[PDB]
Amino acid sequence: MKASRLYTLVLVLQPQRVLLGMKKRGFGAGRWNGFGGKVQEGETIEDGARRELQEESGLTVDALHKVGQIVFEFVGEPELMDVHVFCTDSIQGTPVESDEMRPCWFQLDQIPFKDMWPDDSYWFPLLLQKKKFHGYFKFQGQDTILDYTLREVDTV
Ligand SMILES: Nc1[nH]c(=O)nc2c1ncn2[C@H]1C[C@H](O)[C@@H](COP(=O)(O)O)O1
Ligand SMILES: [Mn+2]
Ligand SMILES: [Mn+2]
Ligand SMILES: [Mn+2]
Repeated sequence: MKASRLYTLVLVLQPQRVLLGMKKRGFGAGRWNGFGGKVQEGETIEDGARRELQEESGLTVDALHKVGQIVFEFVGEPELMDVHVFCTDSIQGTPVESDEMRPCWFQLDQIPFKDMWPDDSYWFPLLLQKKKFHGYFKFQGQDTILDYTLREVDTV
């Protein structure tokens, strides 16, 4: 049994495009990803997701909907990353570059999978189909999956 730390991941998914951020520094730098980060003490997971979306993309939203949960394990790290995944189609304002992220829209036939975390190739398609999911991925380093599980669920 391991301990796990809570993180959020937020996808702004519209009918024909999705907003991703190019991670400019830190964990997973150089990859397009959803917006998010560690949940802080006192806030709900959803509100932590809203906070990180605002900080990293400039977008304020009143609500997010939970679409999945993914646990990440890295060789040599005893702590698991428990990532709660949220979506919304409804945004106010324009995305703004932050120190952490450069936001960019992608058409839904141009999802940049080769420049995203490898796990996204497995669970992102479920997100696009408006399905809910639970996943687990064990990584050697940043590039290599050694074991994983992915399951569609009716309730996250
Ligand atoms: N394997 C992975 N696939 C993915 O799509 N996002 C990941 C990830 N591993 C971590 N993340 C996300 C979760 C958080 O939004 C963020 C890690 O927290 P910060 O580096 O503090 O933003 O990266
Ligand atoms: Mn952050
Ligand atoms: Mn943070
Ligand atoms: Mn972050």
